Amino acid sequence: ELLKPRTLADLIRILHELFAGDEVNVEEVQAVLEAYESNPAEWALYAKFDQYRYTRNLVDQGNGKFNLMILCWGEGHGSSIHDHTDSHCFLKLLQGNLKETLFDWPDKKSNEMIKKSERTLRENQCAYINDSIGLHRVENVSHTEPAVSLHLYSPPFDTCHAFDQRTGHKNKVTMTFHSKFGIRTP
Ligand SMILES: [Fe+2]
Repeated sequence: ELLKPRTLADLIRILHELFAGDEVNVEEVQAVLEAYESNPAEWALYAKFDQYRYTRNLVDQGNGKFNLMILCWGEGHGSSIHDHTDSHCFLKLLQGNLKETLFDWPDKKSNEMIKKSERTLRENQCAYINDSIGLHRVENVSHTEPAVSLHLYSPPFDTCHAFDQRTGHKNKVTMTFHSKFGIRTP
């Protein structure tokens, strides 16, 4: 029984119930994420920006079944083209807008990675990706508005690949947390 999360804390409680088992019902998780109405006071603690690039701020470690984190995107900040390491990845906008660009897995031949589609993720919308859907890049293309997103990855992963758009070549990146539980972790 999926009820509307009343608050971020309530959402987290619900997520622990939805991830109690071994499998993930993606549509239900996505629906619950979407139904949480972003309330900036509830996540201000986690929304720690860096001037030069987006930051990843751990909110909840789940049952070890998932990482829940908040990403803070300054104007013009964006990600690499990346995969998600055999995990589910949900992305819900808490503030602002992000452009998500989808790419196919490259062939072995060095070739330009051509976008296969793009879309604009708007406040409160929840997107979903996994390796079977493809790779993506996420960008805050705004010149005037920071964006903040809530990401849930299951299982948790701390490495992924970045892909060079000119060639499809990939390199392994270790992801770091800017903060954990509201505490800056330099
Ligand atoms: Fe991603």
